[PDB]
Amino acid sequence: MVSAAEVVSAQENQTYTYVRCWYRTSHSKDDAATDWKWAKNQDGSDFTIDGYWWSSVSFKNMFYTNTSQNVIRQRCEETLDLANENADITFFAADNRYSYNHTIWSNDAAMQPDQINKVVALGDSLSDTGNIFNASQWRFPNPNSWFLGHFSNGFVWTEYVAKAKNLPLYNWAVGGAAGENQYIALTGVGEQVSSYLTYTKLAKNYNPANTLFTLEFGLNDFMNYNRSVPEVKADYAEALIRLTDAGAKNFMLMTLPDATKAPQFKYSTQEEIETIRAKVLKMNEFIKAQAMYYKAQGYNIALFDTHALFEKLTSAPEEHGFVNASDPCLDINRSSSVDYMYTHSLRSECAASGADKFVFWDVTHPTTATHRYVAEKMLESSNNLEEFRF
Ligand SMILES: CC/C=C\C/C=C\C/C=C\C/C=C\C/C=C\C/C=C\CCC(=O)O
Repeated sequence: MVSAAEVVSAQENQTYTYVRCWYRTSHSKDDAATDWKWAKNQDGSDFTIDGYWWSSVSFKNMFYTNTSQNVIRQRCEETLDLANENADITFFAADNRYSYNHTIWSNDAAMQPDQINKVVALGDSLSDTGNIFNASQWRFPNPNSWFLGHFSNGFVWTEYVAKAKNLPLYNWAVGGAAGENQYIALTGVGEQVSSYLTYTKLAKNYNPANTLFTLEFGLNDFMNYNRSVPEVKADYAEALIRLTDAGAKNFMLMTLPDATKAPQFKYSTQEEIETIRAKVLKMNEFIKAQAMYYKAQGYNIALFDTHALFEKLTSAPEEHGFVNASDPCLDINRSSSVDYMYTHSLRSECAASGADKFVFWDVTHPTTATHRYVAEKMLESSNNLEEFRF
């Protein structure tokens, strides 16, 4: 994807950069608003990281450093000095106030034990941690009502999984239900796989066998692009073929929840609902066949039935720690992509119960309590990832 000559030239172009530490301003997960501060050292001087920059034709610049994610995290926690359990700290590389949020890749050591040491996420808005946020010039999704480019009031399921295992998370996921395709073109799983393959050729001592891959895709295609079941099946199979041929060995796979149970479908016709629900059911049977196909070949596959979990969550939310599974927490009573540009109050029922008792944050996307509940159910069912080496 990148020539040997291009790789050394980029890696030898050594420099330094600063770290932007982001945090939730409120102690409540009902308030999505965030702010940032520059990372500092305990003596009060600016915290810098050494390394090199690289971007493909896409021009999403990634900073590659030898400094670990744990060290950078610790610097942010110490700089911010918040006694907020909901601070939900995230960090990025940035030369100054004009710079956007660049992901920092912590390069592995040549001496690497045979165990997972990072999570790589592919998919849609159910996994996106901010890939549309820089392109939108930090205006979409509106950072007062959506948590720093996450289509939720906080962390998504991949972030809870990565945190539970104390691993860094590198995100290639990006959705379409919110009109994301008006800000970045190349959002298909195929383009995400190509991007991942391109950026990891610039990483040092990269062993794909030590990556835990998460993949969830198909709802964007069925809901927003009216794609046929065979073409989504073919893309899903192609992503796994491409990844396994590129040394991937560890996967967290999942069935698609019935998206028609989301609040936005209150405004859809029954014919539209029945078409989407039926496509989800055939895709789920193919996802199970694919998980079994790779499992039979000796790959480490964890398959979670999110569909069956979601059916239980919506039929009896009271049994799963929720009061409402039908309505958004935000006071959004239509399905209009322009609503992602504005600040919204919480509807009375959600203001009263708190966002952690609502399944949905907006008309499409689940709350961070739902994301954590899924992440915890995934970790339990796979016995804190029993077939994976940590
Ligand atoms: C594939 C699901 C696996 C993990 C994601 C974690 C939690 C999801 C939990 C419950 C289901 C919630 C909502 C279903 C409704 C809509 C999905 C939303 C967006 C997908 C399409 C897009 O981003 O364009």
